[PDB]
Amino acid sequence: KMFERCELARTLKRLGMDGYRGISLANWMCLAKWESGYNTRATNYNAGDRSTDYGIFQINSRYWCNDGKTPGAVNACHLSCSALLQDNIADAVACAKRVVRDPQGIRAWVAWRNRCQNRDVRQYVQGCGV
Repeated sequence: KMFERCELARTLKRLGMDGYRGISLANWMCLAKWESGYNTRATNYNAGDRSTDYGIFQINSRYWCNDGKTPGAVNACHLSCSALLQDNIADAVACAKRVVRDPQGIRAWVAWRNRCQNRDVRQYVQGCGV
C-alpha cells in the first residue's frame, strides 16, 4: 500500500508516534517519505551483507526482524519481516518504536540524518489535522 500524505500522518498519530521518545510526527513522515515513498511493500536487498530492508520504514533484517535468510541476524522487534510488509502499519510502528528506544534514537536510520535532520519538515504534516 502507498499511503497518501495526510492519511499516513493521522495513521501514525493514532498509533502513538506523535512525540514518541521526543520525535515529532513530521520527523516520522520525513523518514517514511525518504525510506519508501510511503510504500508498505518497499524492499531493498543489500548484497554486501546479505540483509534486506522491509516496509514503509525500511527496517533491516540483520537486527530487527527475522526473515530466516540473514546470516547471524537477531530479531529485536520479535517479528517476522513479513509483518513489515502488511498494509496495516501497526507492527511496523511497534518495531520502529523499538528501534528508537536504542541510543541513537531517530538517528538509527542514516536516511533521516541525510534528509530530515536539520531540515524544515513542516510540509509533511501541514493541513493533516494532526
